[PDB]
Amino acid sequence: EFQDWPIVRIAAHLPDLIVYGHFSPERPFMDYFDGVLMFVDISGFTAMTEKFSSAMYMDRGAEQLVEILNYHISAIVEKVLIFGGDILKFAGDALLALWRVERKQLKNIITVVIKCSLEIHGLFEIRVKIGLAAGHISMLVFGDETHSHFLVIGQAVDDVRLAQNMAQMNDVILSPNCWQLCDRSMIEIESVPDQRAVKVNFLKPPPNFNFDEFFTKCTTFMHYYPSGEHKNLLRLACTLKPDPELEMSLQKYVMESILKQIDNKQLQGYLSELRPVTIVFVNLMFEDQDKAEEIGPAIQDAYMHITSVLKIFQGQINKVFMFDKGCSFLCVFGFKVPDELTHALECAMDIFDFCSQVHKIQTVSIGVASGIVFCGIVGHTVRHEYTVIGQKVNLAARMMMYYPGIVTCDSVTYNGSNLPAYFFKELPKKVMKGVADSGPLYQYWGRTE
Ligand SMILES: Cc1c(Cc2ccccc2)c(-c2cc(Cl)nc(N)n2)nn1C
Repeated sequence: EFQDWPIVRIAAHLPDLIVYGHFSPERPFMDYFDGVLMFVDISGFTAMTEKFSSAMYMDRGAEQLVEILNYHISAIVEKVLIFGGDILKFAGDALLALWRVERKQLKNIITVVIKCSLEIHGLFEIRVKIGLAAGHISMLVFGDETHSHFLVIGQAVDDVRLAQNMAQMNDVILSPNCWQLCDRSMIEIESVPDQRAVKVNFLKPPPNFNFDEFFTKCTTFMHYYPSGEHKNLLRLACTLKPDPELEMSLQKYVMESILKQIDNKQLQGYLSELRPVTIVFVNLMFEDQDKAEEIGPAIQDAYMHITSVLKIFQGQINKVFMFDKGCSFLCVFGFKVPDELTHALECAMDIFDFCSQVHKIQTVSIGVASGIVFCGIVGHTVRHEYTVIGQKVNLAARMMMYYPGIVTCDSVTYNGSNLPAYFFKELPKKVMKGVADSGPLYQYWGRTE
């Protein structure tokens, strides 16, 4: 069976949530369901990135980095897929996986995901941290007529965010509501100081219990688990056949440079690079009260302006995330123009000005950093995404969190701009979660007072 159709190559970049959805054209589009979430933290990715930028790697740092990274990450992807999970998004530091099922089946599926989680630790006993959560989940699709983006929002997402914070290497942390819905007859835990979540230590099954027949029964509730003649496939998406209408909407989720490579109009090795870029990390904060029904329209309206300003200054959206009531856009400049830095700052300020006027948006924060970052396709053959990794990526992320409400930039961006100093204001250097002295940070003030 021939399976190398463009539509299949596009499907590799997307979860089943998008590939087999049937959304309206409306934007925003919301849907709601229940499932289990898995967040896998990889620690080392960013640290090793600066290692591979050394001259020891003789200008093959990027090629070597993506190779060793994909060696580990595709092993994590395989475990997730064979246990029936759907990988939603990759980022330099992590991936998020989803098991969407009927509410009545969450108890059984949590045991599946916990088992999955421990086999993933088994791969590296180079370490990871895993948080799990279960409950209600909302899906947000937004974009314009040629571009689409998605997010999962809700308690379960925030739950998996908190279980994220506590885990150390080799941990598997269950959110409180995941502990309350799980099969406690089977999961031995230990509590977390000043927390309602729990750490998992062992999965002790009843004597009669046989996981493989149990797992096979759970697949009954997994609409898209490969079976029958397709039991040896990792993804049913490998079996997609040409369908112009479906490919039309799927390609909107994928960056045009990726589509070029999918279309064999570009060297397949052209996208793994250690490249100078400017990262513009835009954070849109909402209040605790705000529910998904009100969030989606604000992000849509923010996104509509963001994309038009980015196209003007020649930037792209690399990744969209959301947690802790903040929706963040990882935007990249380069991958290049002579005065990239000035254009990055002016793009930030414009974004800051318009978005701060969208209502339901309580706060806009934007971090800007510039340097060498790894850019590449990360994941497994059947499930992968273009992704940027590097210390400058983490800096822009921590700046927009530690300096809310303003536009911040780093020392590299500050000196390299063609704008004069008084457009900036040097800031008090705060200590941040994994910052080996930033260097001097600045507020982009603007042209006048
Ligand atoms: C780091 C990362 C995130 C942000 C995130 C971090 C911790 C808990 C929950 C979300 C997402 C993500 C994906 C989707 Cl589809 N929706 C939302 N809301 N977030 N994916 N990845 C790889």
